[PDB]
Amino acid sequence: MRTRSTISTPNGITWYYEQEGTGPDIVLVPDGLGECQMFDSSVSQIAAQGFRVTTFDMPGMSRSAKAPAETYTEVTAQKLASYVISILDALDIKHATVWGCSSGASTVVALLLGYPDRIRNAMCHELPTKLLDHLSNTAVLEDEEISNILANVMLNDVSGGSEAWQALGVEVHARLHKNYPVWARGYPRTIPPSAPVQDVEALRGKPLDWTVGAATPTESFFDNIVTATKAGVNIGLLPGMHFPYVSHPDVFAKYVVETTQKHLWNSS
Amino acid sequence: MRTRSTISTPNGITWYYEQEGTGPDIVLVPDGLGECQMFDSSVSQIAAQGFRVTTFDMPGMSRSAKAPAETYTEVTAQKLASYVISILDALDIKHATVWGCSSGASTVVALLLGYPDRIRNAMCHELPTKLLDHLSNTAVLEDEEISNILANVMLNDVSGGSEAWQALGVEVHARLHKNYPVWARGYPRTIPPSAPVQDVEALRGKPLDWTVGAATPTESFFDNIVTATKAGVNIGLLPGMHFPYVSHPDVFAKYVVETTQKHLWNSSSV
Repeated sequence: MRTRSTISTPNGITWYYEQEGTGPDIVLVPDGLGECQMFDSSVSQIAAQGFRVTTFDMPGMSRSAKAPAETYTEVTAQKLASYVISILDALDIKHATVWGCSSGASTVVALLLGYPDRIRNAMCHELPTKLLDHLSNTAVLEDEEISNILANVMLNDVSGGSEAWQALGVEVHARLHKNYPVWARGYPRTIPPSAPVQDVEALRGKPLDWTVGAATPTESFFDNIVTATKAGVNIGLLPGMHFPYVSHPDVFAKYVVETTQKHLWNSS
Repeated sequence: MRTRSTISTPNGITWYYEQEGTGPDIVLVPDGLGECQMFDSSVSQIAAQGFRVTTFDMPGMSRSAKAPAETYTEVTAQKLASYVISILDALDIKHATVWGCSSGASTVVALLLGYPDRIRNAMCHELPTKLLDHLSNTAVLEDEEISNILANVMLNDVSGGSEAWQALGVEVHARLHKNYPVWARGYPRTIPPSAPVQDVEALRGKPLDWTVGAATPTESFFDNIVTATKAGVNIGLLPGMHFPYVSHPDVFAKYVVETTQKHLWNSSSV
């Protein structure tokens, strides 16, 4: 029932993607780690409510690794947005709703502002705007030391539930193990400055629904709550921390459906 | 060089209070637990920058226990504000800056809106606006079960650093042990509805500086960040969670001084 296949784009990226259902399009953009297997559970639930749910591994990560070095080094929100537009052009998704978290959250807002004709609405979760120095300093280390440090960080520190995180399996953690060094060198230094939330007036009136993890420390995404409230954007909380889709997949899947149905109603 | 003494007010409360330094007045209002010994470290540091730092145990708690039942049962922000005004009238503090956290945060905002002539500026930290059911259900239990449950809650859940919290000592935790049942019955059910942050336009333009704990979960005081940003009030972070003055006393003491110095500068009259 679910499609699992590859597709190549003019920019040089051979994407691994998954697709299920028919109806209005919902695109699940992953985090910096770039693993679409985290969405697996919720993809079938969301697609069963009359939607075509698309998702894919991000360039250079896991199954979408066959790409140029440009696509996973010195990565920005605007670069990732252009790469997402390319796969949507390849699969012929002309109008879509977009979910995004971490670097994916920066990407979906860049998609909405940059390509308003193509985005119905966007759902950003925990968009990073600050340069964390302890994440930048890992880039210079050896590959196995980065993977051991960052795998422990995701487990204990930001998963929002270790048990759920573990339950992804050995094959997923094996793919994440290879991604941590690629992410560390490309993402954390260059992503937070490229956040498109500097201009507050650009965000006002846009079909945007912002969320933050309920169990996350307040300092981590305090700026999202301030920026969203100034722009008049809907800001809310989701259970867990950084990966609602992994920790609370049913509550995540319900939020994606209810938000998309609300914006489909407003189109008149 | 620090005064430690007691004083009585017309409303029936015999206050335990502490005072140090000379200069513009800064009043450190405690939390619902009502213990001013938590401020001990920072009081000397804040007073040394040219300020008269005042603080006191709240009615019915710790050393200010001698009071009527009205003052520690069905407690609201507006009641606590009137009790704070009474001790400031007793000590002859006509103009002051006020710090407040928890129920104290609700009190200082009630002080600012209710008595604008008396308050230079207010500093609220983690003002509760929601009714937490797990805190309300402790009120009905026996006194020893409340104290054992709530002392564990403060240590692990909201202290923001166990080592610092524990280091307050046996005498302070002995006074907190007696306060937990008095707090449980009086505060958590009646305090959050009495928050004066319901009217957003009342807060606009006021000399108010709001803070939230950095390590605190986002859901706990998400409403504070939303309400403050709508009102155009300065909203920021302090390290730790609920008790910055206990966990990070140097960073707390610096924030109280820098904020008070900023509002003293703004008093520039033609």
